[PDB]
Amino acid sequence: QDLSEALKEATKEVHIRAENSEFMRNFQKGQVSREGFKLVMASLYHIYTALEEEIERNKQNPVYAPLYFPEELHRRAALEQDMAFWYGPHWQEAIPYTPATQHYVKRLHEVGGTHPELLVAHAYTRYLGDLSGGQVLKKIAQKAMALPSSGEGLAFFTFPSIDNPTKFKQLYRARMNTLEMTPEVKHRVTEEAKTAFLLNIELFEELQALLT
Ligand code: HEM
Repeated sequence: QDLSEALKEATKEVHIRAENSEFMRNFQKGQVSREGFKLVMASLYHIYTALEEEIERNKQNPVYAPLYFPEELHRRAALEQDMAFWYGPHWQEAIPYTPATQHYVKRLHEVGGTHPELLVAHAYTRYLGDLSGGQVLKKIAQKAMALPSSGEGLAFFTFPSIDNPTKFKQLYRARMNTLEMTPEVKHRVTEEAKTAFLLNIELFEELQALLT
């Protein structure tokens, strides 16, 4: 079974629970406010920063290299623009760093530093989600908070180097299937992807609580 297929099959159930988490439900209903949005984007700032830092550390490692797409996918620079937009010039010392965010970041560094062969599970989970559900949330965000079509405040949800996200995802799935793969690695990779989803679910539950 191809890795791409193994991953989709392995995370399809937790994906359902993830997109139906309270925070995402309210978001999809359009009940998302500036406070909540700023909180989740700041958290994403930390997460992608850690993720992309580990990607750089392993860009030349064969167990990840085929998926090294900084120009097309990386979100840190975009998140930094969004942070300046929502938090101002000194967003650096203004943004929050929640426990659930720290937990996620912690795992990202363990993987990147000790289990680089599992890093693909974390890139897959975040990036392909960004190119799928994230695009739907983008429209909802714009309508709900009156964000300009010009993109300010939503740079994270914008991929200027990707013309067709659908075609890109196809490319990415096929590229995932070129990675050296053994039963041991395939099993663990799909397992780490489920973990990635859970870390996300826990972030949402934490953020939802903080808002209430
Ligand atoms: C906001 C609610 C969400 C919606 C509306 C949504 C919807 C979708 C849709 C329509 C697809 C299928 C696209 C395709 O086959 O190319 C998809 C794929 C995916 N989503 Fe979500 N999603 C949501 C939340 C999430 C979250 C929270 C994550 C994890 C951070 C996530 C990660 C993924 C991944 C990894 C894929 C690619 C699966 C694959 O083709 O292998 N999604 N999503």
